[PDB]
Amino acid sequence: MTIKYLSSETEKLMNQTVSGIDVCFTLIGVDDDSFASGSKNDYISDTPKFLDPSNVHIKATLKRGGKDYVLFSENLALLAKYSTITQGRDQWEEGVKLAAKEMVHLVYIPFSGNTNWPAHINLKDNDVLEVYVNVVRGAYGAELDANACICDVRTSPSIGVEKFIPFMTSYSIRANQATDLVNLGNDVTRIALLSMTNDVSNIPNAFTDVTLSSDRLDKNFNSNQLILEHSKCIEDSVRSHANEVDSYLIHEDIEIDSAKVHLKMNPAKIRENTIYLVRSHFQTSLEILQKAVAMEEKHQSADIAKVPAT
Amino acid sequence: MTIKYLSSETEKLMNQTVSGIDVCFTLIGVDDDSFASGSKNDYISDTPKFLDPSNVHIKATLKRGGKDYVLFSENLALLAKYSTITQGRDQWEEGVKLAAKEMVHLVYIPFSGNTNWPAHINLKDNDVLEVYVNVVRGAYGAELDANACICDVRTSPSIGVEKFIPFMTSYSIRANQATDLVNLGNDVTRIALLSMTNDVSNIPNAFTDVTLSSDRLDKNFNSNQLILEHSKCIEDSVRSHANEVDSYLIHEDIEIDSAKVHLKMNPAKIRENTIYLVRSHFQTSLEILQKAVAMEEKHQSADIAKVPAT
Amino acid sequence: MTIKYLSSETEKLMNQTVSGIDVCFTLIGVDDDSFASGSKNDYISDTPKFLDPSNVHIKATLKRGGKDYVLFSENLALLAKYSTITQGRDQWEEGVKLAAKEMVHLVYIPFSGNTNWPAHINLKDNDVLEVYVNVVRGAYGAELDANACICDVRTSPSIGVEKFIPFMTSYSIRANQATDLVNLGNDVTRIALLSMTNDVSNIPNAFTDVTLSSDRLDKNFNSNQLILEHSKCIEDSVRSHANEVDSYLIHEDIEIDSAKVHLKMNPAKIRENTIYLVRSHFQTSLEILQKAVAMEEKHQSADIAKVPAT
Amino acid sequence: MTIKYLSSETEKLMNQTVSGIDVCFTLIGVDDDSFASGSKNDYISDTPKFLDPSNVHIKATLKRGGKDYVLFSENLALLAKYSTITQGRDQWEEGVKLAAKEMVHLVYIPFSGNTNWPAHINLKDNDVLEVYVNVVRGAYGAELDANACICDVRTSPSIGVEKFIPFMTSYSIRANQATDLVNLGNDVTRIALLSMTNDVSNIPNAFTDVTLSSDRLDKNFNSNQLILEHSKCIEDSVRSHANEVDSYLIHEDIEIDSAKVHLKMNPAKIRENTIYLVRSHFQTSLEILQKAVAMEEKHQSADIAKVPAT
Repeated sequence: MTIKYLSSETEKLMNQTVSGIDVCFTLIGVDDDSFASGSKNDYISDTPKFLDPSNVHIKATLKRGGKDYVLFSENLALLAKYSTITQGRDQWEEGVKLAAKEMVHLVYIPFSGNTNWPAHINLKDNDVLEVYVNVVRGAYGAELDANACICDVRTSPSIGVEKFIPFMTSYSIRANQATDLVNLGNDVTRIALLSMTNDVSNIPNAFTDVTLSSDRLDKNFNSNQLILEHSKCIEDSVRSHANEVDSYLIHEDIEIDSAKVHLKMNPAKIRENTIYLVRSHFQTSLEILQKAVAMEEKHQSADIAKVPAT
Repeated sequence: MTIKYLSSETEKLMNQTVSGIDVCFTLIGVDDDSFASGSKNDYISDTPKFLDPSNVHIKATLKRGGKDYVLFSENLALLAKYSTITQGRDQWEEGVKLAAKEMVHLVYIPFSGNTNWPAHINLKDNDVLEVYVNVVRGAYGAELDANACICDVRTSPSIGVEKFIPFMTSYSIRANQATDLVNLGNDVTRIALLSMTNDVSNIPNAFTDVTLSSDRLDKNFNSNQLILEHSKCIEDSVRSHANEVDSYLIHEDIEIDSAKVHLKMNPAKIRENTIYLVRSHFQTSLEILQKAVAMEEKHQSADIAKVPAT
Repeated sequence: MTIKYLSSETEKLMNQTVSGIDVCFTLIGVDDDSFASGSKNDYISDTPKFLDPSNVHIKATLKRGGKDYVLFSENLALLAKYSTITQGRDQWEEGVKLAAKEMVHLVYIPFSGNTNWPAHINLKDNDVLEVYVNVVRGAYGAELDANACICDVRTSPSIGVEKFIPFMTSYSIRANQATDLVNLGNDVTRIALLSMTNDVSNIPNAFTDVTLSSDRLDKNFNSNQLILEHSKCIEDSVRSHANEVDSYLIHEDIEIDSAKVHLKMNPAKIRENTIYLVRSHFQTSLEILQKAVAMEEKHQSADIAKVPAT
Repeated sequence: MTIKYLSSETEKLMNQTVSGIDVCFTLIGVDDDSFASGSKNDYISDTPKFLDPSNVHIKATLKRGGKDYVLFSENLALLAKYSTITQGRDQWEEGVKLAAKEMVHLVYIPFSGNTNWPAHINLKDNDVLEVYVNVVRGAYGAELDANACICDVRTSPSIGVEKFIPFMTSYSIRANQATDLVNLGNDVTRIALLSMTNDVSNIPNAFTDVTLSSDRLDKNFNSNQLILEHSKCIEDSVRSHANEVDSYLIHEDIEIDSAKVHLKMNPAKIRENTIYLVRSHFQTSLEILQKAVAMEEKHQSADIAKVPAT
């Protein structure tokens, strides 16, 4: 699809094995000095010279069996940081040149979030997947133009062995909080601590305790131990693939959780710049498990039937 | 009744067919220049000069069959905005002159909240409607004196063909919350989005995506589409009858609902000047349906038997 | 029909389904500076320039089944205020221009008076609805010519499923009464308090208690509670649509009534310049109900018959 | 959805309960001094500054049992006036500001046209609603840009108890016609007389004889009686909620009729800047009634099913 600036458009999917949503951009400069440098993404204000990804609110929803289910609580900057916590930083935050006045920005946003462990939403005769995208004022700023173009859903191969329905949501802690116990959902599977600024040289100065409590695990975190704990999913020699005031916690089916964030001080930012909490839970059911068994048996019988001999 | 400043008062109704609560006022100014302007109601602070209804805490309840049913969760400003989103706006926002130092303020708060479609609480020999009104510190201010008088509950005709018991409550979304998947009640029938602020001219600036998901309907709401939807219930040519950041969603028997409200940012106010989500649900039962059918048969047998000829 | 000044005219209607009476005017001024301002309709005295509708005596009567029934106790100003207590005030009280000398006036006077809930007089082979209208001395005053043209009775669709015979009458309280218990008829259904003067700016100064009692309901009215109770019919933010010393009490078939009007003081005006209690009752019976049910079944049988397929 | 300039887009709905079509707009001014003044809608020419909504075509069609049913004869200015003869007029004719260069325009167009009493098109396993919208040359003009947007069709609650498929059509009387007999359809239920100009101070001058002849009624209309007649659906004190050269006739199941419009002279405008006769008839059948009765018994059975106790 393509959406104008100051515009909204839906999207419907009837029979697909859908996983992951592309977001492409296409920025058009006014003069050559508007792209003499790289298009560093503004978030708040005070350098509104380029893209501002906060002002797109992608909602996904599933109509399934006469009911509704909600995905993607509507912030493209949150989905950009959460997808590119182990990706990005060249093809999204600083973009790819193509011409003298053309530069793009690209993210793959999977439904589970994890690039190496995806979900695959199946579809049938009466269910439908609906993707609703808004573009509002202040999405491109000064040096960009109102002839930008965006992109749409990507599909996936028939890995529709789907167990579940991957939910994804935020918490958005306030300005000068000192301690906040953030109770989270049932089956949470992944927890991430995202920040969208680096006001000074790359020193965190934000966290001083993090307590993840469950039935399956306790994990207590010093600020230095967070800097280590972000560096388990990256096997590059560099410790981070995003802005170095963040942290990250991948798991496998936590059954209950409370994430206590024990902040430092006023360098926890103000005016919604500050650190957001993003969790990616799911729901599942017996009939989806039975359709998973039926789909695996149909593909298995097809593969056994389609091999002759020799 | 009349209730003094810094005082309590309760109320019991034993045999009525009751619908709605009057709230009157009587402001006695210290000097004429206190009424040189109108008596426009302050809400937060910084001009404690006229009536503030954020301090009056009406709590109603129904003692019925030895159980209890709590009504009207305690804010006169909440009930005044929710009732008079389509009514009022002059005899509550401004006042009605009576003398140089006398001006009143008047609202009718029906139990369903809809003045065009009310409910009618029937009573019997044992059940009792217990209404309770407080007036607490800091509700009149600097220009006014401590000799005001407020009012009481109004009745209704024998339209006690009643099907249900209408409850009414709020949610009061957070300070700088950007997204909230608000779960709502079972059978909700009326949903309103209230707001009590204008920092700038009459531009919404707060709502940017509203999703009303239910069993019998799904409606997605763009920020312009809210301004349309509020203009359906008012057949006047003006687009609103309240402070113009509100919106209003009247319905009929929603089976279950998740209303996902997605705000923009920090222009959603903090410190209780923020957006209030108000719903008016109900309970019902088979024996209350039997009382409705039997009462209609009593009235219809009366109107047949009481008409002679010519 | 049309009636000259200092004249009279009768009217008969034999086979219609009739609901209400139109009254129009056509004022032709003497000079343009007479209508330099709008024709503010004078009532009392002392500025006898423009139209005075106090001097038109519309009497309706229903010759039905060999019997007579008297309707509309003869004041066009009373029927204008009582009908257009929520209507009018621009096409009646202020007029609509057509030329430099031509300005018209308009009211619609339904039989029940409630424009959204009317009554529809049916007719048969022998009965006849008669309308007798006088126009007497002093109907136009100084700045108007003697050549106005008025209107006649309107009709209605066959929604003559008629349940009753709607009557309407007035009281005309005395000069400086302080307390008047006005006992009323059997089945009254609508009560209003009109007033035809405003001595000062819009301050009521006329009412300190109104007591209404029945078998069916029971209401007590403080001076402020009258201003609230008037505002349950008008969805506009402004509290009233007339001289702002009025009030209005609409119901559903009050079974018996006494209305104790308890006035403030001497500003209850003298010499018919005063507060008029106006009610709109009816009389019904069994054979009228039998005509109603048989008419509903014939219309329903026709509507079922005339819808073939597809 | 959105539709670009010189563009066209359809829309298919398969299983809903659909009623009413939103139309939103978004106007982007070149400089701030364009929207320094209000975006008043042009109609013909010679100041094509803002939105000219006589060019947008909206056609609705209903595929049902392999057949076709055509709705909405392709004119936005027709549907805007016929919707906003008692609604709108501020969020459509005057616009609502969102920014210094951004103003919107809103109408709700229900399928009956009466916002207070709509029909509700149901849908099942084979039928489909197809809304086809065109936007053509010369719709925005001088003081705007080529980057505007629209909105989509709204849904409805399950009031799909539908008795009838509503049709809607216009007549478009000539440039200097003065006498016309317009034979209407079978069952018409709503008749309106629109006018889309104001040449001088808003003296009506347009109609002088409207003769409505039907089965259930036979009404005549002088030009004064029309200005009365439009003031029966409004209960504001102002006599009209449109541009005051119109008139209006809402009804209930006129069995067959012909309306005879008799214009005066020269003030019957030319170039189709003139009076349009618009009616909103319907077609229905026995099997649609059978699905209506079966649907009402379904929802009644569910409402008695889910009422537990107490």
